[PDB]
Amino acid sequence: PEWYKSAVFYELSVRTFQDGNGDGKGDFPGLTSRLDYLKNLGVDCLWLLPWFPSPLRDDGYDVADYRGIHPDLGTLDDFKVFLREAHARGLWVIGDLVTNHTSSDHPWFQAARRGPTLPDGSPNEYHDYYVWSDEGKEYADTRIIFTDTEVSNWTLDEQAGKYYWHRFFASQPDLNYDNPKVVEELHGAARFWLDLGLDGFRVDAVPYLIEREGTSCENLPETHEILKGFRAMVDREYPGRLLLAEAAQWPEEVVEYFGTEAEPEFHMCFNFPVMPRLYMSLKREDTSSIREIMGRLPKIPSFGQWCIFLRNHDELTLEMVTDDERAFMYAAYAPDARMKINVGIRRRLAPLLDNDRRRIELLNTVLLALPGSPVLYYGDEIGMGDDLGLPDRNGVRTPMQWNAGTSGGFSTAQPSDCFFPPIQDPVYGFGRVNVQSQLQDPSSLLKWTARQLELRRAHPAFAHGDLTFIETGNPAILAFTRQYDGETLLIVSNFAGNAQAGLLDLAPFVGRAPVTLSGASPLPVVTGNGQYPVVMGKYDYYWLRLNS
Amino acid sequence: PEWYKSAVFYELSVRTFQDGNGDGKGDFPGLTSRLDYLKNLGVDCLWLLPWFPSPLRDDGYDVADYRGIHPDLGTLDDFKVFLREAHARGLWVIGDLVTNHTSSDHPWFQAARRGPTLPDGSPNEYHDYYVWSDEGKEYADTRIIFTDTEVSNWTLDEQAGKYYWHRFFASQPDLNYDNPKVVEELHGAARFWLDLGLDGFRVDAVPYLIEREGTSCENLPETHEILKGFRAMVDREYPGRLLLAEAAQWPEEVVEYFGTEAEPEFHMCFNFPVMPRLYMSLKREDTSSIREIMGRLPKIPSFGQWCIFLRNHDELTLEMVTDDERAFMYAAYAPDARMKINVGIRRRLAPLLDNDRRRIELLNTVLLALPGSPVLYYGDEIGMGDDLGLPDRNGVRTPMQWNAGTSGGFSTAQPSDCFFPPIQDPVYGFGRVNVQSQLQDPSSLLKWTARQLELRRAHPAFAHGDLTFIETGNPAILAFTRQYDGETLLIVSNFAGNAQAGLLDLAPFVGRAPVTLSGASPLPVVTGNGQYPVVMGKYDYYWLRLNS
Ligand SMILES: [Ca+2]
Ligand SMILES: [Ca+2]
Ligand SMILES: [Mg+2]
Ligand SMILES: [Mg+2]
Repeated sequence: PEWYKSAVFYELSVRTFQDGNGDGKGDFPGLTSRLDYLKNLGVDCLWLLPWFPSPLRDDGYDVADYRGIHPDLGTLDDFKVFLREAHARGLWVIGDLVTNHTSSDHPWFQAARRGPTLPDGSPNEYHDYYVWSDEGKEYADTRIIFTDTEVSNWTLDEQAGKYYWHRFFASQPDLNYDNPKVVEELHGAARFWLDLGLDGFRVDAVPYLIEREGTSCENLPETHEILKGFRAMVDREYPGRLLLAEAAQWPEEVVEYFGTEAEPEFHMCFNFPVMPRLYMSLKREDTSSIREIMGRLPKIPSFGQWCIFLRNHDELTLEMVTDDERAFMYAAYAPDARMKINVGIRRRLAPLLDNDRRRIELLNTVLLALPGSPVLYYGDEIGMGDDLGLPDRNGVRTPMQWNAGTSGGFSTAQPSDCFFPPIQDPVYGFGRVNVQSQLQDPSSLLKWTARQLELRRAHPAFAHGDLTFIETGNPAILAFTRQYDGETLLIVSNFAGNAQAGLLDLAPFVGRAPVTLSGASPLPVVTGNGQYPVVMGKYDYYWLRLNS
Repeated sequence: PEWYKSAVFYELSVRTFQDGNGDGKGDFPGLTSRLDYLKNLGVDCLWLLPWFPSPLRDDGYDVADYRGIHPDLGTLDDFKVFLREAHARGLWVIGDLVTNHTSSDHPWFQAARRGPTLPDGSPNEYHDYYVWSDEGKEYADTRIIFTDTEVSNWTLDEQAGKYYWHRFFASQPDLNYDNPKVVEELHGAARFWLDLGLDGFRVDAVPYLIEREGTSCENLPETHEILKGFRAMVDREYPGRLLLAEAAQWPEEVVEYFGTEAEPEFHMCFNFPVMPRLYMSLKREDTSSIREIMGRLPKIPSFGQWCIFLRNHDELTLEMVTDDERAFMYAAYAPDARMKINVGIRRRLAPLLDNDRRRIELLNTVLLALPGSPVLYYGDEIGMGDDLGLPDRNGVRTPMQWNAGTSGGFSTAQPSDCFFPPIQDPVYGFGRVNVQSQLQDPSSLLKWTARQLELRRAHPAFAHGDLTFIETGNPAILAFTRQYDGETLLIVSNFAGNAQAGLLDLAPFVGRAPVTLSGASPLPVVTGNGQYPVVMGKYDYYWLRLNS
């Protein structure tokens, strides 16, 4: 199978991982100096947030130059050294390709805003790189994504005297994919990095490329067409590289981003649909929403693999759940107003779960056991918290906590000189939560996570198996099998905070002998009608093999 | 009904708990400021280590004055205010009555060593307070308790020109209980504290009062007779006060220390027999030793209550297990030979259990679920570590860790000026393990402990019920009922580190449903032959009641 199917991904922000030069900003030399940590954790692929020059109004997702390294992060040479060192350790690396929009500081937009013709009457070739309007009335009733900042998807530019489209901040003007030149520019950006040996891209905001009058301006066939263009380019010119889509949409919309066997699109898509139902099922002590949303996911192509995740650098998005699920989620996971942003919840995993290690482990087990390749958000493996005093979504992007020394080991500069301040509170601060402590503590979360990955790695059915949900007679207990190449796994998870009984329907496995993956402790052989009783402790996870 | 049967005890050392004035030494005004913490935790009775003037060669168990407060700890006025403040909050307080021996700095012994006659020719009345010998040849083949330090139970006093007896350090000369004045002096010392309102005593080293030639000089009938005299004195003069015995002896010798209905002795005795079997069963993944040692304990009198404990200010003693068991325990729990002392292991609870919170909870639940009144060792409720850099047993006696401030909040004195240095290592240090963190952390060990005590408190069967072991079909799974006043609890505990299947013998409860004590979730009703299948995750504890 393709490499990305067997990978474990790790998401990090270079500016926030390791400062290698004392200026309070993370950088590539710093990242390079920490690759053994990632190697030894059990990670195979690093996904780096945007590393491009940018005034950072959306933390680098406002790109000013696609073919450069932001000066905070070092130089292109540093980037090539990093990539060489990552590759030498068996780490693949993917970048973040921001296709839908650029910074307003990008030279193209600086050019475009002069208007349709240059001062001397000549056509301004860059004007058409962006999406302009006389009165900002096209595409009405299309949704606003950054609901807490933007009141419209059109903003008046003072210099051009016309409106320009933007699905995100006003400082992120949308690119005009009806202009063939724009398409070519982004194929070119992609080539630049793939020519350096980058293993692929996470592609940002894929559903919003094309706008059409009388549509939602999301998931349009025309957008898919373009994305297939990217795939074909990579298949012809860079065989084996990964395209991974950020498509935060309903199940049936998301699965379209894989394309077809005849017309391939992405290799991978994040499982956005399952992610909120994990947190919901935990609070409701009822896992039906997980089965229901997985059941709405169509079959994907041969080459396709889901990318499973718990959290990421953004808020926990609630955009694609119902109004009642959303309200439930806010009540359960955002009791203070400042915890919410833009139709979502800007908190880290450990805080979301009351720092309850039994729950954190539970959800990580499900992360690793569902069909796909999992992605860890940096620092969740040590139980980092958040800083909701920081604006926007920056409170989940505080510096990695390496040790208890100056600024959590992130930098030799003092905390208050760090790009974002390293967490110091009594619960989650680097005094208490840091890699070094957890390397010495035999029972740490760091250790637990590396061990759980090693356990996953010893059973390829987690990465490659099919999935079948098993009836349990108790909504609190989730059970499924993963089968691949002669091994059947049975995964049984209790989402309730107290002990629970179930009656598993193991009819198809009469005469099979369940044993724990860890140590092969035997459970009773399945007999009779195969209705198999279980009890589980609070937040328990049973990882089993059904010997044939 | 008697208060001590319903109490949760907490063992602490005043010198090591809270320093109020900043000299590096814990004191009474300091302890007084922390009474709300102990109350809120769910503690009812404080047992304080010896608070008496002493040169501290055995950390205060070498008493130089039975009727004062050691200057380190404040004044007798401080003690009274402390006692008033504890009672004001509905706490009980017991002290540590050191009956077997005094410090060699005690004036009695300073007098005694001058010999039978004073310089004025008069007889020396203090000489017979201690146990003298011309050649130290009596009582040979008595066990030496401090095996790592002492070569003999006799030591030649150079002034007296004679040998004196000591079961502990040579600086702890044994008192002569065949002298009736000695008995009266210790009745008087007891009176002194009981008249101030002290609620009782923990009585130190009770098996060793009387020596007799041709015996082991432990547990002799004459020693029990003396102890019965303390009980009579208390029952007549101070009804309701507690006498708790430290007798580290085999089951049938320990039970002797309760006395009988007709001839009462101690109200409570520490359950030394079960303590080492908890740890051994965890590492063996086999609980049969717990059932065997509990089964070997005779019924105790009506007024009697066991005091159950996991650890204390001493080493985990292995003196009263078999050679095979001892070798097993050393291998499992003393990987470094420095961790051994006096036929036991000088480590704290959390380190012993590899800081595994799942195991720490399991053993704590077992401690709370077995018959008796539990005693918690200060700092175990936050997961304190140990410091083997300190001599003797002092490595488990480091200052309590309140916050991440100056010396873990124990003192404004620097760590190196504290009586014992606060732990500062990366795993257990005060930056990582402290009260204030755990008060803010919704899922801390501290909160967990408070909540589990609350749960225990809501079910009087734990404090007062009978006990009946239940067949499980799996030695890893321990199961028992506790029955009292119309309620039957069912407590099931997995001592293995992976999932285990069981088949519980619940034939006596066909037609009843087990339900969780926590959150009232019912489990399937018992039916048919009452053989009840369970599965348990690693180190799970199921606290259930059996409904009608
Ligand atoms: Ca667009
Ligand atoms: Ca004696
Ligand atoms: Mg830097
Ligand atoms: Mg002091």
